Amino acid sequence: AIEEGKLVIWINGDKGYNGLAEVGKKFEKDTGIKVTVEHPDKLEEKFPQVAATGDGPDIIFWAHDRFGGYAQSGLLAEITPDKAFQDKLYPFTWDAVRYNGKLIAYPIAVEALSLIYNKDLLPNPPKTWEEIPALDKELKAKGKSALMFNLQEPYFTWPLIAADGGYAFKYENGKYDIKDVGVDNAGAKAGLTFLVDLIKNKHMNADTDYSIAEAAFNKGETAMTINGPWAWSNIDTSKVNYGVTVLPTFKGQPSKPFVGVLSAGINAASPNKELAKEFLENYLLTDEGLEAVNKDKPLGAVALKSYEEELAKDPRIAATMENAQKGEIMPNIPQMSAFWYAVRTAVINAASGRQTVDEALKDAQTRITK
Ligand SMILES: O=C[C@H](O)[C@@H](O)[C@H](O[C@H]1O[C@H](CO)[C@@H](O[C@H]2O[C@H](CO)[C@@H](O)[C@H](O)[C@H]2O)[C@H](O)[C@H]1O)[C@H](O)CO
Repeated sequence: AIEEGKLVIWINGDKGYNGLAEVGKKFEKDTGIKVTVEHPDKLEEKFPQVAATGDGPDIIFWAHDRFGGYAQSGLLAEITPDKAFQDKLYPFTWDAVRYNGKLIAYPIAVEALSLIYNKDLLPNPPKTWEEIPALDKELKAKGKSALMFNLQEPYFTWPLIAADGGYAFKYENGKYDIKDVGVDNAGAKAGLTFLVDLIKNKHMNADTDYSIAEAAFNKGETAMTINGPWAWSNIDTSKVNYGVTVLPTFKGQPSKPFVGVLSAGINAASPNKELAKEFLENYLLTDEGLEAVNKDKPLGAVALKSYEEELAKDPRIAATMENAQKGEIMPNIPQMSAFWYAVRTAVINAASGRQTVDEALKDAQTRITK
């Protein structure tokens, strides 16, 4: 319940939290504030729980998509970036953390899923989704696999679902229409259908999750996987000669990944607000600060223009920018949690066989717009 001296930070496990701790030091030994960093479980679901009682971390990291609900629940502080600072970050990243005009977080990095392939097995990576089933038929005969990604989190299948048409919330004259949802239109159904078909034709397993797929690929068992910049660290460690490129098209439409902006929001019940502003504005959001977290686990494209300039040389980041470009930037409205819940079940249910695509996506549309 508060700290009055020190900064407690919270950031997901697949993020470079040990590097964040690095930055905490250069900030402590420079000012004298002891910065503790944590990677609790389901922090996105727990931060609001604790922050309600007036506890939790001083700073919480998470993709902007959850920040509108937090802001609504009154758990976040309005940040004070002057006209000068904001100039350092891309204007569209500031739009990501803007809840009703107000700014409720500092954009850290822009994330987008990309197609990671095994250069030795697949020197010529598939360009259409449609050519994957025949590709797996050939590979299955070599003991190998064509593709494997986490089906347990909708974020991973959304690119295919959005490709020929699906969408979360329609953007109208200035706002997102919470009643106009596209989880059950013709394109949403086609996309998921194609995925259900892959499974039914045994070119994929409906149980695959993050662990399983990171293993299949890093061990050299599957020719491809779909993951984020944060996944490159464990791959470099395996040494697998991989490539990061544009996701496959579907029905000729590029895959459309939901774009996330890693962000640092200040707890509303924190007494160290000025510290958080200082830590984030002058230490983290520097070239050195971000570079300290990127060395641990890649952030992907960063909000900081000065550091992104040094990062866009990397083809993995070039590929990240191209997929983000072809995808839509996520909404931050409180409804995004209802959306993700509903769509998670639909995809999970549809994949196992518990519901038909039609039944799944229909139930989601109903739950979401209820
Ligand atoms: O801010 C960073 C995230 O917390 C990140 O460290 C985690 O990993 C990534 O993968 C997530 C999905 O596994 C993305 O979550 C997004 O989608 C899910 C539904 O699939 C939704 O619940 C989240 O609100 C939404 O952000 C992350 O954006 C991405 O960074 C994340 O903690 C893992 O759940």
